[PDB]
Amino acid sequence: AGSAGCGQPLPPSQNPGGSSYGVNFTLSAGTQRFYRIHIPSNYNVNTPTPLIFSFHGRGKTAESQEKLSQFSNEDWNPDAIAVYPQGLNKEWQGDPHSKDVDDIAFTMEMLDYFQEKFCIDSTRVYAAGKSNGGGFTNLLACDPTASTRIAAFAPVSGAYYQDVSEEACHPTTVPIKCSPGRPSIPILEFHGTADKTIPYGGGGRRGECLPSIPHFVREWSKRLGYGLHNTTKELYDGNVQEYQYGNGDNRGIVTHYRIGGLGHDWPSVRPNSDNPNGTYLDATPIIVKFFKQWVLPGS
Ligand SMILES: *[C@@H]1O[C@H](CO)[C@@H](O)[C@H](O)[C@H]1NC(C)=O
Ligand SMILES: *[C@@H]1O[C@H](CO)[C@@H](O)[C@H](O)[C@H]1NC(C)=O
Ligand SMILES: *[C@@H]1O[C@H](CO)[C@@H](O)[C@H](O)[C@H]1NC(C)=O
Ligand SMILES: [K+]
Repeated sequence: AGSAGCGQPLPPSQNPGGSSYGVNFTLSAGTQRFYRIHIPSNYNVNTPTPLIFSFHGRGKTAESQEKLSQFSNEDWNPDAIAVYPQGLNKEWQGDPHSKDVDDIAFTMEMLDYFQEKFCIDSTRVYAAGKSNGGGFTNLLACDPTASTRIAAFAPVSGAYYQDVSEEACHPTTVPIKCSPGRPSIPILEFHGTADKTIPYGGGGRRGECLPSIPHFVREWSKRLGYGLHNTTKELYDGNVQEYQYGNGDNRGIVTHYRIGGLGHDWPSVRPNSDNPNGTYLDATPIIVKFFKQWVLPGS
């Protein structure tokens, strides 16, 4: 359904296309937050419009995450409003350093604002993120309320920190704290095998515990009721494996791209702020296609 903002003109300072706008936004409980919003050039106030949240890595900004993730590039994302929120202290809820910052409330209040002021398709609200932002994407998927409002989730090199000491950290078996509020949560996860910051194999980090990425992906396939069975595809001369979980009916509802030799990088063929060399594929068009595949079901 199109939101309450359908028929409302854009804020007086905004018009479609061009550069993203920086906006200060004060949450109900009084914390002033910040986001950048990119309005697609084809925006129409009467047309229910999809929306993508894109969350930066630790130590990064909304501005750098816009350039990194390319959701404002209309060659790759012609139709969706792109929103780049700023994390307090350049980090997100879920990081070992983040204390009593409710970024889930920030995201839910932002979405309520966008529904009020824009023509939002509430069946096509999405979240993606790099590293700490990818961890935060997973926390939205794992939140009883946020999981029912956001259609699909694309953590890239995400940091799924569990409150377990390095010494007690068993990355293949560590419980992953998660309470999705509906079945069939769509998860698209990209990870490099040579990631030193958020290792593919997980393990102790900064005093806490990261799961292995296969464990992360398997717990998503399992908790949604689809067991451990995958299909595998070889891509780019076998340098990339694509794993798709689900049955014949929902094949891919959980998908993982394993990128051989890739470090802690948003995948791009061209150089980006993360990686000067480029890799085999662009993650962003795959994410946009995944979002298109998986809308929020009625009820
Ligand atoms: C947002 O709020 C901060 C804090 O007062 C201010 O310095 C900044 O210029 C404001 N930015 C915008 C875009 O309104
Ligand atoms: C997919 O299944 C095969 C066994 O069929 C397994 O060896 C592989 O590790 C699985 N992929 C992931 C990401 O767990
Ligand atoms: C990028 O490629 C260069 C060679 O052109 C290589 O020496 C370097 O280690 C690569 N990776 C990074 C992260 O700079
Ligand atoms: K390259």
